[PDB]
Amino acid sequence: KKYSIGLDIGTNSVGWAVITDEYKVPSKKFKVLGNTDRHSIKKNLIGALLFDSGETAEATRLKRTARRRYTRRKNRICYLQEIFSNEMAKDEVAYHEKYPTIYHLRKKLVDSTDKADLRLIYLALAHMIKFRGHFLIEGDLNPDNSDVDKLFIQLVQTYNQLFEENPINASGVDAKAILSARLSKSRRLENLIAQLPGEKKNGLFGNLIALSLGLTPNFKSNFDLAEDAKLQLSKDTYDDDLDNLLAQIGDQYADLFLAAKNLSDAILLSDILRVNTEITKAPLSASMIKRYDEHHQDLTLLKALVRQQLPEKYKEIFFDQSKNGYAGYIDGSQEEFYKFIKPILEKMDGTEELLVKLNREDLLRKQRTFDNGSIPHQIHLGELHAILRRQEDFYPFLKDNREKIEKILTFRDSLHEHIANLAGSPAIKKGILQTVKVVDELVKVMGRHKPENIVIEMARENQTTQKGQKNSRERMKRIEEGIKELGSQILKEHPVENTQLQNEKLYLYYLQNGRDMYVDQELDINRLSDYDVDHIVPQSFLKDDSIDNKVLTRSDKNRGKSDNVPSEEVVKKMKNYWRQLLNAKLITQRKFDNLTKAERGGLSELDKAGFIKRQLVETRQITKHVAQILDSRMNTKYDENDKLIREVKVITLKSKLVSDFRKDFQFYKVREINNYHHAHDAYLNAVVGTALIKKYPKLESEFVYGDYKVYDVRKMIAKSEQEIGKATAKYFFYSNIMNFFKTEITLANGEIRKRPLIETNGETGEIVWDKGRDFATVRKVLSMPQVNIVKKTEVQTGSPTVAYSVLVVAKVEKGKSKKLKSVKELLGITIMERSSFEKNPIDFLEAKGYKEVKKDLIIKLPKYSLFELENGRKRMLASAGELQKGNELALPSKYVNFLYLASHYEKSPEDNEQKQLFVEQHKHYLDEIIEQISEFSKRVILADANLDKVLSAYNKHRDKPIREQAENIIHLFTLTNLGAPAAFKYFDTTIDRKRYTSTKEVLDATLIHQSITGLYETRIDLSQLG
RNA sequence: AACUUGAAAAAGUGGCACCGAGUCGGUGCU
Repeated sequence: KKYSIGLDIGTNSVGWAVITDEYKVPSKKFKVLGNTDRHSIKKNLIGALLFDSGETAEATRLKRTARRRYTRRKNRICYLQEIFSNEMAKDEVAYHEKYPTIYHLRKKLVDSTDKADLRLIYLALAHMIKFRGHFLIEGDLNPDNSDVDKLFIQLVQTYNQLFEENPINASGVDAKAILSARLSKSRRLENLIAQLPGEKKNGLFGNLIALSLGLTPNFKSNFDLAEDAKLQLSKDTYDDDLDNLLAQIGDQYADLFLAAKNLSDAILLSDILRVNTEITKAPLSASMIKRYDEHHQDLTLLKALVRQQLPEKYKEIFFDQSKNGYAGYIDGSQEEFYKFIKPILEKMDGTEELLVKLNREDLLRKQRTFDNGSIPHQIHLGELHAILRRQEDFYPFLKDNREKIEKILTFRDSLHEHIANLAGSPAIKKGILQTVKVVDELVKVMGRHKPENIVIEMARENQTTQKGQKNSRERMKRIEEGIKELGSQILKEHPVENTQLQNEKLYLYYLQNGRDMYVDQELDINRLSDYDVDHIVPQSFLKDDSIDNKVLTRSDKNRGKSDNVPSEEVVKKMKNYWRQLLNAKLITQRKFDNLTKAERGGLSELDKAGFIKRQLVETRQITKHVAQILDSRMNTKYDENDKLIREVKVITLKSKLVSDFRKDFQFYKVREINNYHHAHDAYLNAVVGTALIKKYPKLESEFVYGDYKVYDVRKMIAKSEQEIGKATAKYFFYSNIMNFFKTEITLANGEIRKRPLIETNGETGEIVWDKGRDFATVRKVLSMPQVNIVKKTEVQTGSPTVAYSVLVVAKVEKGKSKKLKSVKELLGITIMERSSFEKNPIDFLEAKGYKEVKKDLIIKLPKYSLFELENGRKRMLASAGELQKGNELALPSKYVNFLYLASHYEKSPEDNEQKQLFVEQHKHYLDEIIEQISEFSKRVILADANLDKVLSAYNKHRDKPIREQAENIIHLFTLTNLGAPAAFKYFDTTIDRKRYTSTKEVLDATLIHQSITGLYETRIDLSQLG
């Protein structure tokens, strides 16, 4: 029946789940293949994939290759050729002299009505297609996507969204005037950095500006890399250098680097259109002609000049090609030639405009110089359109194939290269491929029936404790800068430490300068518990738990009685204090605006629309790309028109929606317990996406992928909360889009508003949410103990390295008599011998010395091959002599929630104290979890020394506080965790890794070949082979 | 992953409801 899919995509996992119209995950009878007596199994349609990053065949296939670059280039050339040659089917000295560059022919073809040579116009168009530029901007060029001003604004907004703490605010800056100025790149960088007080070029933003200008920044000092990273936009190695950089630093900065690239493109476009003599012209080719004219004029001038003052060294400059001459520059670079010629210009007297052309990097430039491939393809399509309008009457074929050649130029399964030509670490590409084929397997499981909904969310990487100090460093820098700006010795009277600043209450206490933000008397240092946290924009309107929307006060009642932002009574008293905090750079401008919004009318309709945008729209570009890939692969049907019918709808959300859902409705997640959390996140993805999509059908263009009818906010918002709600077609007065799950909504005044127990759409009368039954369903699904976890098996390609272990039965010679005895061994195939192994295994094994090898059961065992043994314990084949743990401890959701609450004990007061009481009441859950993990370890782990040592440690440490107990149980879960054993630390005792050096047991165990979703199983009984 | 057809690019194979839940079990149907 009707169902949907949720996805939680990361660099190491792909979570998936399927929910029906009642938000239940189906269970199905799945066939089991192999040579056992078990021919069926019950499986839950929820699970997750795991895959460790590394070098593999797929990893190499996902790498950018000049080979595919060049082959699709020749393909484009072949299309254009075939066209022009079919048209044809149905001198060099003159060409060189009157066409010194292809750009000359470009411009004269754009601006000439006379008949031109067919081979020459063919060459021009072939150049157009072969060098077409990037597709980073969608649609036709307009000021909206061209102006350097707003594109710089987009870059700074992207940076601010990428941080949202310690941001940079640029409103009075004149980006067009600064960047568009015709000067040197270094001086332009200096001038731009001068206008932003906060940072310099050495910083991330300074280096991004330098890259957008055209310099060669290094990100070593910025991102703490042990290996230097040089990035040049003109270099052809920029793509792979950026890929490696993002692999080292994280994949969330791809949008930042793309925004910098777009700013550079805007700079190039503004400079190239700067010389626009005629509107109906081709600015690119025209400025190229002007550049070549400057080249020729300066060449002739220098030839004449080296003669008057000094005829000598004329050979060294023009003919030698000896060390670094101008002929050397035309023979191979720019900075090298500049360095060579700088002493010449310093020595030569009366130097002039040649110098300004040199240091402005516009002197004697070649045809294909740096910053020429960055031109967008819209310039080329407009140029071709002008060409076709010029030559429309002569050639009927170009009139016939206008749209044909346009679509050939603009058109961009080829999944591997499609994902390779992207912006991300060479692990997210593998993860996206995993996701695509997981969805393929799921839709094949459901009998080629397509889902109604596919929710997409990129799993946020957990803090690796390396970034846990980075944010502390920036917050200490911010607080010291602000406190120095003000002058109150608060840190002198009460010093703090980076770690201590992770407490939200203390951080807000210091951001409010140790003084109450609403009431004019000093706050008590040693009485922080009695204080409360207030949200400037109430959660009933906006879900924002960051520092930007948090303040600290003695009582929430001081904000006033109204449900909007605080009244003007306290504003009049504390305007000076708020202004001082703004000038200290401790409080951001957006925070100040949301503070003073009452004086500007209060919360407005445009603000509510913007809050919907912030809570509902996804900005991360790779998410749009993966949604595009999935939608294109999913919906392939059209109608008589040229519009795509959307039978399957691709749904995109943020990580904050599901996180807040879990926090609000006690579907808590602890990822280290087992690998079920990816699947649970996918399930919540599907549930939330389906519920939102059925509750609000007119918000498609906000988050759903596709070309829908754009909508406005007037039809979305009711005039009054009570007098208009439940009486009109307006969906919501409250901009917190998460409302319809809640049965009770707390307001800013305290009135707890109630909403119907069952949720339905007014327009179609379709019930969407029954708050009791659906909640019980979600709890049951999260408590379901069978979730499919699969670790990807891969062959290693590229102390020898073993490609894969091989399982073989053969004969060996034992003893002096050389009597043949039956033998069963685990043999490892190194990378070097792998090719010969596939070439001739029988001969290869005979050479190694095995006799009477049966070709039938020579079994290929990749890495992490799963083995199941007595009592269902599982082991994975790590190497030819080591094994890894292969089981999952399915802990009930009651202990899962207990572990979450106990671990986050310290991190509304009523629900907080209720949760604290719930934690304190259930002390026996600690011993229950200990018993559960002990029995699971006896069942599957079989490391008696580790079990008894850790049990002794727990018995010694029984009376310690519950928070520490729960955290150390979380650490203890390492013993039962999937994969390779690793040492873990309890309160004081360290339990070393129990390596599975013995590997003879898997020779008689049961091998299981898992599919990517884990639903299709092939279980082979190895003991029967012999 | 595994299985089958192919030199290769590449194509194909895993029934449906209910009651349940310790890594899935049980019942009806086919």
